[PDB]
Amino acid sequence: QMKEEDVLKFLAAGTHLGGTNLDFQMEQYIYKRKSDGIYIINLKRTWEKLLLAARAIVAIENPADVSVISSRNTGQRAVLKFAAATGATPIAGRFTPGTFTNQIQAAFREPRLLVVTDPRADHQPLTEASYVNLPTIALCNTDSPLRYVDIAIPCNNKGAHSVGLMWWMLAREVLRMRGTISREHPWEVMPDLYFYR
Repeated sequence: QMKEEDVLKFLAAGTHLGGTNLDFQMEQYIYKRKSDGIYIINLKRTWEKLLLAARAIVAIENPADVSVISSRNTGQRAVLKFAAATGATPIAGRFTPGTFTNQIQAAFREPRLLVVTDPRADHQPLTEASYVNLPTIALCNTDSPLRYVDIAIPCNNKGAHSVGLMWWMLAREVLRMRGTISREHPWEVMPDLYFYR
């Protein structure tokens, strides 16, 4: 159900490229390890989890109640573009500690869903999310900690092209599930708009 053209995009971006270390909860998503020690990510799992994540994001009735995060420069443009495209609320760059935990109101807590670029770099929002029972989604590399991640999308979340492509693909699938764009023909927005230079 993964399309040929998407496989080629993944390949060009190096999305299958993990690192030399493997978190025990990421073992289920890798395919093989090369002699240089690099773990190869199973892209069928990438695709399945992208769809699961898009489904969860689409179930949030007010689009602004999904927050999308990248502290790293690598994912900042991507999260801003994802947010523009889908109506999600971006936090690109610094996340001030207490943004989630310093809360007056018990009622109508927001965000209702958190999506982050890198559980290691974005540990603060993810840890705060666990304190306040905010469900989370993350792009996860082979050595990513999954402690605070509810839905892990296995991928190269280090390389600029792969990070940009992942956010672009998430956006495309969210828009497809909403019926905002065509489920059949290619999307007019190109991945390179999401890439950090």
